[PDB]
Amino acid sequence: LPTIRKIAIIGAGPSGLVTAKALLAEKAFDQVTLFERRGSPGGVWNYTSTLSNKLPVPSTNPILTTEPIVGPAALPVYPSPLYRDLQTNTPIELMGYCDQSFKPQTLQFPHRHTIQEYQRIYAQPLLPFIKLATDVLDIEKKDGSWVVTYKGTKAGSPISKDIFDAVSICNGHYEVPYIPNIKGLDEYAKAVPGSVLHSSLFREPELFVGESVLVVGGASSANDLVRHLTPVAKHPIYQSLLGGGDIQNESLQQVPEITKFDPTTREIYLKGGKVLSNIDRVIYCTGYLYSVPFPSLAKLKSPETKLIDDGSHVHNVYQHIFYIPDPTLAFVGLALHVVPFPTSQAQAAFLARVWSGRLKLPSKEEQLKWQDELMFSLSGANNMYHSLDYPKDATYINKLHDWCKQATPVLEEEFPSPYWGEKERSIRENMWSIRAKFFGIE
Amino acid sequence: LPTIRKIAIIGAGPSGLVTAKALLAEKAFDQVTLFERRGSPGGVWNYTSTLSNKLPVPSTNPILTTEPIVGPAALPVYPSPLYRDLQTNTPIELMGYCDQSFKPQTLQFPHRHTIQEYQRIYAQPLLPFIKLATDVLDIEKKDGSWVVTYKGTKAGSPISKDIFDAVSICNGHYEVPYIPNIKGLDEYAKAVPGSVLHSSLFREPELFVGESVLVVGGASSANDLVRHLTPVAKHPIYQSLLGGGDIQNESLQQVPEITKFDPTTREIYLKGGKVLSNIDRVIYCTGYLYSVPFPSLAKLKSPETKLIDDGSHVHNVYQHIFYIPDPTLAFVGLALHVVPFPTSQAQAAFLARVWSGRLKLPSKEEQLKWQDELMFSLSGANNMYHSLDYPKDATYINKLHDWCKQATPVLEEEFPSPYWGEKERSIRENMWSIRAKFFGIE
Ligand SMILES: Cc1cc2nc3c(=O)[nH]c(=O)nc-3n(C[C@H](O)[C@H](O)[C@H](O)COP(=O)(O)OP(=O)(O)OC[C@H]3O[C@@H](n4cnc5c(N)ncnc54)[C@H](O)[C@@H]3O)c2cc1C
Ligand SMILES: Cc1cc2nc3c(=O)[nH]c(=O)nc-3n(C[C@H](O)[C@H](O)[C@H](O)COP(=O)(O)OP(=O)(O)OC[C@H]3O[C@@H](n4cnc5c(N)ncnc54)[C@H](O)[C@@H]3O)c2cc1C
Repeated sequence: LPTIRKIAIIGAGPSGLVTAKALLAEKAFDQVTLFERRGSPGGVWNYTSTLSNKLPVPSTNPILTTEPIVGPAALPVYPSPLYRDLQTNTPIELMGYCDQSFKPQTLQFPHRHTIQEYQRIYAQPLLPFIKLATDVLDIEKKDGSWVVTYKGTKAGSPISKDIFDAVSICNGHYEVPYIPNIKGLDEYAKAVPGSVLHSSLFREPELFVGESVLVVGGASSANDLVRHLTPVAKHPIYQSLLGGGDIQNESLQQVPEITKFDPTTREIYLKGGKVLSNIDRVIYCTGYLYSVPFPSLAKLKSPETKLIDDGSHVHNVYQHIFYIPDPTLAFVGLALHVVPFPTSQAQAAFLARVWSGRLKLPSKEEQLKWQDELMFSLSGANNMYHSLDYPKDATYINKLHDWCKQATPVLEEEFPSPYWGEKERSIRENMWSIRAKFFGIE
Repeated sequence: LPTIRKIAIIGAGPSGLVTAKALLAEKAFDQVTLFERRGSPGGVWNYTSTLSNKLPVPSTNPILTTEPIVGPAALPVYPSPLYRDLQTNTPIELMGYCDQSFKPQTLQFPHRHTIQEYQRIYAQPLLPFIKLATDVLDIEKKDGSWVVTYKGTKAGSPISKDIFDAVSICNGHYEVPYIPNIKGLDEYAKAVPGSVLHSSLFREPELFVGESVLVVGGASSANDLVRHLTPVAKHPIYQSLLGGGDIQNESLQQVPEITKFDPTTREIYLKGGKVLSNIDRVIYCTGYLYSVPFPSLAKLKSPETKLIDDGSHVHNVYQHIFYIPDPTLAFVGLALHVVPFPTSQAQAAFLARVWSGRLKLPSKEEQLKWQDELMFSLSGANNMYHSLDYPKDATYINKLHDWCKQATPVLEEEFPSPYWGEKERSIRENMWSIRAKFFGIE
């Protein structure tokens, strides 16, 4: 319904917040409303000593409903995966929006305190636009608009409904855990309640002192955990790498992928015949699954209409933003292997100018071609669908920056579009080396 | 045992941490060990979405054992009373240690994020000196030293014991809630599980939207809550002031003290015959009780030996620091109505020079006189025992600063002693006005 006036935003985290600012800066919408289940904005940057009550083991269903921790004396809490001693893996010269910088004397890879404070400051002017402690239950096109059903968080809230011209989903993709279904893991897990964990549960390393641990995974998250646990867990720390690894020291023993979990002997069978025993904790650092837990959108199975299948990615989203069949439904924040704030802002700026009619999306056929060419380059590896590892992210954010400049008419105040010059791209290229040196590792 | 070499510190919060630095700066002790039940230092500045599991209602026993939240997947969590949107009520020009300042561009009354980050930085060099996730169970003089019994926090830790020459208690006094035993409060509370709260449980104001609330108390904490709840709770907000109050608007109705709680009609009887009904939440902002939960010290009841009686204060502590009968037992952080970090540091510097023999405490008789004169000035109001409201705190911190200068010999590196000049004292005198104007209130 082209002339958009009432927009709904699902999520008040970094993505939803920059989406609101970009949208409001268009001066063309009469209503920009944000919905957030948490009592406060900032998404995951809301550190919680509280852990999830029940970790699905295994977890392969991207529809899984996030169950908050409730009590009679508190507001429902939605645990965040951030741990206590966490520090960014993204430099201050790159992370964060281009129109709000970090106070001087900030560490290059600061503690989450700094980023949580960052979000707080960024979100403040938007509090009157957000409906806090409110869970969006479903989203569907009814008649000529989108009907978003939502129940206020808090025991006894009544289910409510409101129509919108457009809807922007910024619900994040690090909530529903991904733990591959191995042989005998379910049983092994239920046998000893805290024996199997997922990165989303980690908080304080002191829990693992003296314990013999097995970290499964080889991505950044798993390597971080191996380092964090090195000074407390019993030596050596075991790590399961799909293809195995080269590190076999006294403190780190990389081993190949897992074959089976023997519940009766509690032995862990690794490919190649190697067997592990007396493992106090097994920690799955195998990431998450994308999720669109809204019945009206989840039922869509059709190749041309579906959004979610296995949770490896969100399908049918041109440029990772607009739902091809109906571009009044868009997503911001889907990007993988990027610098979240700048990339989400890049998408927001573009999204804003497209929904206010100051920019035109190419034909539906060409959008589908973009998708076709992308799928082909993935070679069956759909979980790389949204991945924009450098230089893809740089090219991408600069591509959106140049499409925005073409917006018309030119507003007196133009919501900024980030752009990565030669100096920025360089830092992004050696980002992990800059990080490694900063923390003295690798 | 004068020549002190091995010192134990109970608590790794602001008080315990500055105590460690001061102690280690004396270069006279062979062992300075800190004990902390939490997995990390910083005391209350460890924000926790987690609330206490069972709020005693009423609460009048200062011996009450703090029960952490346990689970099989996490380290035991000791909930802190800090709420989500909290900002200091102490200016950056005054709070914080004199040898570590706030980064530039910090708000004068910053968010807890800033202070939590502050503590993190301050505590880092002390991590190797702290025994984390370890609860001290008891403290007693055995033979010629102090035997501190402690059990590692974490299911299945074995009870351990270690002897020390001196022990410094910095366990804080904002844990054990104080809720006066009124007529029919226990029953009224147990009838509807979340009907009665204490400030230590507050976290997110959105919980109280639409609810009719009664804040009981008139101190700073209660006024803060009244303001925080004004934009969400049903109007008006009720506040119970011991002597009643002058504000009776549409949003705030101050009423006199509570007489009885009628459990069958759930009506709240206020002195003067006024009666309240349909009160969804009653929130006690009546502070805390001091606590010395160590059997060997709690059993002491004697006028000349006792430490705790009703929890209104810690008795027999000269200058609020040294246990008169045995000055090898000291307390830091007991001060009330002060600026915590500077005041605790002031005491630490003094404590350090007294335990290393570079300063001499006056006779036992004179110490007891100091106490006698203090008790007399309190006029039965023992809960004002440690209160050093300006200008007492200024005079006090400057008094300790001048006694420290007299230490001998002069060390190459002297642990700083804070001093409040004319400029500092002025800010401390109008502290609440400076705060009121900063937040635009009063
Ligand atoms: C362990 C960890 C470490 C990280 N470290 C970094 C780092 O160093 N640097 C970096 O750049 N990024 C880091 N990230 C990435 C992080 O995702 C981003 O910084 C940031 O979270 C971007 O968030 P967003 O708004 O897209 O999503 P964030 O209930 O995920 O999320 C969304 C918000 O929408 C809400 N929401 C979702 N669905 C609903 C619904 N149906 N109803 C109501 N509310 C809903 C959520 O509860 C939340 O408040 C890390 C993340 C993790 C988990
Ligand atoms: C709601 C609130 C707001 C505040 N706002 C401010 C403010 O704006 N400015 C300000 O200056 N102050 C403020 N304060 C005051 C605050 O007390 C101080 O900033 C700071 O906490 C000083 O702490 P400490 O080390 O003396 O105690 P903090 O388990 O209290 O405490 C002690 C530490 O010792 C540990 N411990 C105690 N007993 C044991 C044991 N037996 N075994 C093991 N560990 C033990 C504790 O668990 C903790 O980690 C506020 C406090 C509250 C509760």
